[PDB]
Amino acid sequence: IEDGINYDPNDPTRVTLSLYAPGKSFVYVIGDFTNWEVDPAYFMYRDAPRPDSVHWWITIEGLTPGQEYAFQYFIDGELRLADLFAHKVLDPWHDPFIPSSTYPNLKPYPTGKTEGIVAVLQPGAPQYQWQVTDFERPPAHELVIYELLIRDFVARHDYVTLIDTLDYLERLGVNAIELMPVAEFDGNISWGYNPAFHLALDKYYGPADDLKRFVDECHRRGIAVILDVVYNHATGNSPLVQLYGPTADNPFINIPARHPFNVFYDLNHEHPYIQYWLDRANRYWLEEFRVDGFRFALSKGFTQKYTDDDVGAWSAYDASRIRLLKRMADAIWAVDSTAYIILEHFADNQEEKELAAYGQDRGRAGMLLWHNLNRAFSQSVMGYLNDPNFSSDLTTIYYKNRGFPTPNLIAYMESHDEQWLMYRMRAYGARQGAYDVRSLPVALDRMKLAGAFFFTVPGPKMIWQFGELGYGYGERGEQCLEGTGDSCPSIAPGRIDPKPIRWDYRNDPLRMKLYRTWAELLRLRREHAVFRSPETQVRMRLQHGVPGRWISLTHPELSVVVVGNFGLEPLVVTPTFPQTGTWYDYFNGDSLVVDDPNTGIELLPGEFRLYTNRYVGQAE
Ligand SMILES: OC[C@H]1O[C@H](O[C@H]2[C@H](O)[C@@H](O)[C@@H](OC[C@H]3O[C@H](O[C@H]4[C@H](O)[C@@H](O)[C@H](O)O[C@@H]4CO)[C@H](O)[C@@H](O)[C@@H]3O[C@H]3O[C@H](CO)[C@@H](O)[C@H](O)[C@H]3O)O[C@@H]2CO)[C@H](O)[C@@H](O)[C@@H]1O
Ligand SMILES: OC[C@H]1O[C@H](O[C@H]2[C@H](O)[C@@H](O)[C@@H](O[C@H]3[C@H](O)[C@@H](O)[C@@H](O)O[C@@H]3CO)O[C@@H]2CO)[C@H](O)[C@@H](O)[C@@H]1O
Ligand SMILES: [Ca+2]
Ligand SMILES: [Mn+2]
Repeated sequence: IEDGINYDPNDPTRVTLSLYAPGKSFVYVIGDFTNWEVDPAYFMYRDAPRPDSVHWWITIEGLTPGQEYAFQYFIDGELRLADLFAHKVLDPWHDPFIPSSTYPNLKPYPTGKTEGIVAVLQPGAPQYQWQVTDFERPPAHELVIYELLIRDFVARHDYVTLIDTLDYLERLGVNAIELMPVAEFDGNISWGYNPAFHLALDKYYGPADDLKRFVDECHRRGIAVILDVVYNHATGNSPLVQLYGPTADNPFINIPARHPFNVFYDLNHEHPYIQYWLDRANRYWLEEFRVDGFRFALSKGFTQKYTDDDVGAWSAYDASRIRLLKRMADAIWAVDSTAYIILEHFADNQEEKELAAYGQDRGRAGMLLWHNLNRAFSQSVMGYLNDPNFSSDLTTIYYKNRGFPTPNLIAYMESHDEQWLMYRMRAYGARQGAYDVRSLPVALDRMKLAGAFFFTVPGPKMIWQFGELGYGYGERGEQCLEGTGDSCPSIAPGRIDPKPIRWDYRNDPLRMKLYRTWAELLRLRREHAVFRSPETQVRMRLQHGVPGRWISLTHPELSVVVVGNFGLEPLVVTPTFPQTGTWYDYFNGDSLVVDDPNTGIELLPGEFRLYTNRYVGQAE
């Protein structure tokens, strides 16, 4: 028996319920099967081998196979608690706003019979029949991740509609989709970082069997699914907060929070029960939904070290935090030894290297770390390469330039937390004579240039929905993310508010040229190990204040030189080619004779070229 809702795989008429709650006096289960009455038949047993090891349990018999039943734990005659480990809840405040087209035949809340969120159990639930048997998840260091917010990716905000986008995403060339948080969050409209029931699937994105269908369809196409998951904190509607209240006596939480950038109730990751709950949650999402791994939101928050409001002190090497993340990783990898462990960390490099290295001596991939290059790419595509406050240096895109021995950094130009590059170019872009980065066609060309200096570099990569169509700025500047330092127009939505959905951008040939350029770069990357391999030898000229930029890659199967003009006027850019001879322009189909490794190439502002040391075809 574990805490939560324990089905009997051989008896669909019963369930065993178990709650961890030291310090309580008595518990009744109330629910549909008690007619929401307090009944002595539903008085829970107290199992208390030690005062800090108290579990309340009962076996409920005589249920109808396949029927849903709402229930709560009614504790001490004063607290009505939905199970911490519920996989579905009914929310009386927000469920009325979920269309039947989003969640067909949604069980009505027991209005007037109880109050607060209720848990749902369903013995003998019909089982989704998984179709894909032989899916091989991409190597962790080869991930090309599409970060997706279901709320703002499709107007219907649901799993069944996501399935209809997979031809578009597969053609773009990503090999993983990262869903922003799908676990039950307060309300319906959210980015998802207000989790209430961390093992329940939020019903506003549709039923669980539709997420299973989505994962199965991704797997059919060779695409992994990563879940963004939020374990730093819990809202006031979490049973971790409600069981003892937001009080000094609640051992699960920290008030005040132990570190900066906390929201809601900071959790105590040193508490053995929080470790149990975390492990249960990671195991559940892997086992039930067959997802390929997790992006751990605010993993730097997994510590009891007190740094108050000191971000520098928080980001410093924290041995306690490293222990807790290795402990969590051991439990994940005991469930599934190749599950992705992705940290949204932003700790000092000493700590990040140690987390990346963990398990590699035992055949594990190590942990992957978010690597934010939004500001450096922003400066680079805006055409401001000499700002003393905002570096344009892209050198650290390659893992060895960040001091890492292995490709465990997920670089991104964009994430849901960062400004759109297209906003920055259209809002602030540089100009010289006739060349204006604020002009939409010029800005789209600079995103092609940015892609050529991003998708070509070994190690995993992430892109944020619709960057490939030039999302940002929009009609008048409304496509602007608040809270990045930029003063968004008055017409922009709030940072966390719904953003415009613009699939009509597929009908703009200029925006589709950007999509097709990124798709062609990702096809090159898929087809040629040079772009992906930890054995690739990399040289680069991506420094701050250098407009004439280049990357060289050498590998046994292919050598590559990427050249780009991040300036505002025509420029001769002189890469060091790794070998003399004839090189082949992949996009333009022409040749380049290199008889001096230092060969100058005149480029228009915003232009890139990609050369290979042998003919490998042409962009379509
Ligand atoms: O209540 C009405 C509002 O509800 C919704 O808003 C939600 C929001 O969608 C949800 O994410 C959550 O916001 C918390 C913070 O989320 C983000 O930060 C996370 C990062 O994006 C993520 O990458 C990282 O891993 O984790 C971060 C959280 O630790 C935003 O960047 C923050 O701005 C959000 O904070 C805001 O809310 C908090 C707490 O309420 C507030 O203290 C903070 O100062 C704010 O800055 O919770 C929100 C509800 O509170 C809906 O989306 C809104 O449109 C609606 O008005
Ligand atoms: O005024 C001359 C000024 O030009 C250049 O500065 C540019 C910045 O480099 C660039 O980031 C952008 O600044 C915006 C920030 O990105 C944004 O986050 C917010 O802070 O608003 C800024 C615009 O006000 O654009 C400016 C040019 O306007 C150059 O690099 C500077 O050295 C120089 O002083
Ligand atoms: Ca919800
Ligand atoms: Mn924390």
